[PDB]
This record gives sequence, structure tokens and C-alpha cells, in this order.
Amino acid sequence: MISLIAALAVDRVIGMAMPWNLPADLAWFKRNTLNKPVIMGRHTWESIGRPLPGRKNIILSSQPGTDDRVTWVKSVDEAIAACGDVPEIMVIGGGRVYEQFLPKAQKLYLTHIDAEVEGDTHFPDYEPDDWESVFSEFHDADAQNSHSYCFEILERR
Ligand SMILES: Nc1nc(=O)c2nc(CNc3ccc(C(=O)N[C@@H](CCC(=O)O)C(=O)O)cc3)cnc2[nH]1
Ligand SMILES: [Mn+2]
Ligand SMILES: [Mn+2]
Ligand SMILES: [Mn+2]
Repeated sequence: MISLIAALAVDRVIGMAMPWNLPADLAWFKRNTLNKPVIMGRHTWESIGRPLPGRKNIILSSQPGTDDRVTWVKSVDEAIAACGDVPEIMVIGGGRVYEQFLPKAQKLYLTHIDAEVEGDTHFPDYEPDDWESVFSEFHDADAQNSHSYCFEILERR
């Protein structure tokens, strides 16, 4: 089962380009991806800098791999197969990779951040008749979190 996990600014802007400081969102991301395979695009891999620990890291790119610490694939179907038989595969972006996996996804984990950010890459426009919000948790900005944030889980319907 494929899930997407993303942090979205106002108007669904993604944002590689690091507009906020949300330690609570990083903990949410870690909690929801721990011990699951993660699929990412190459610019997201370069941003992270080093493999996410305790997780098979799969990079989807059309060009040959340049780091033996991660697994490199060239297609969606190869990326899924490289995950093996796990209960849940986590797709961690960026925008093009989210579009590649959205039609197969059954679950979205979204953090909505009340930040206006000039990026031009948007999360795909998921519609109500395909996606039922099943969990939401709102937080105000505080001394350790720069902006308000809202954790949402949606399930395909
Ligand atoms: N909700 C959410 N928040 C994000 O920041 C996020 N980021 C990406 C991809 N970008 C990144 C960038 C850094 C790390 C990262 O360094 N994660 C660490 C957290 C603490 C640490 O640095 O060790 C991890 O272990 O998961 C993950 C994803 C994709 N979906 C997201 N989804
Ligand atoms: Mn890019
Ligand atoms: Mn605002
Ligand atoms: Mn339906």
C-alpha cells in the first residue's frame, strides 16, 4: 500500500527553499516513516544529504545513481518492486514524484503549514470525491515552531 507524506504551505505549495522551523513536523514525519521504505526524487535525496536511517531509501531518477548508500531505480514500477513485501510504502516527494504515485496511493499524510511561500511547485490537486479526511490535529505556532501547522491523514474513497 502506497502512502504519500508531504508538508504543504498555503495553496499547496511544496517547498524543497526551507521556509519554516517545525521540529514537531519533523517528529511527525519520523514517526510516520520509521522502519518503512521511502521513495524520493533526486533533488529530495540531495537535500536530505544522507540516507534516512532505519529505512530502505529508494531514489527514482532517470539518470544513473551516484551514491551506493541508497537504491536507484528508473520507473514507478521498479521503485515499488524494490520495496519488497512491506505493509506500507512512503513516498516523500518532491512534486513530480508525488504526481507519479498519487493514482496508486491509498493514504495521504499532510502537514498544512500557514506560511506564504513563493515556490511554484504544488502538491497535486487531490479532490474530495477521491479523498476522505480521517484525522486532523491543529497546532498553534509556539516558541519552538515558527508557523501554525495542522496534521491531516486522508484515505482514498
Ligand atoms: N510532513 C513532512 N515534513 C517534511 O519536512 C517533509 N520533508 C520531505 C522531504 N524532505 C526531507 C528533508 C529532511 C528529512 C530529515 O532530515 N528527516 C529526519 C528527521 C530528523 C533528522 O534530521 O534526523 C528523519 O530521520 O526522518 C526528511 C525529509 C518530504 N515529506 C515531508 N513531510
Ligand atoms: Mn527540483
Ligand atoms: Mn497565512
Ligand atoms: Mn467513491
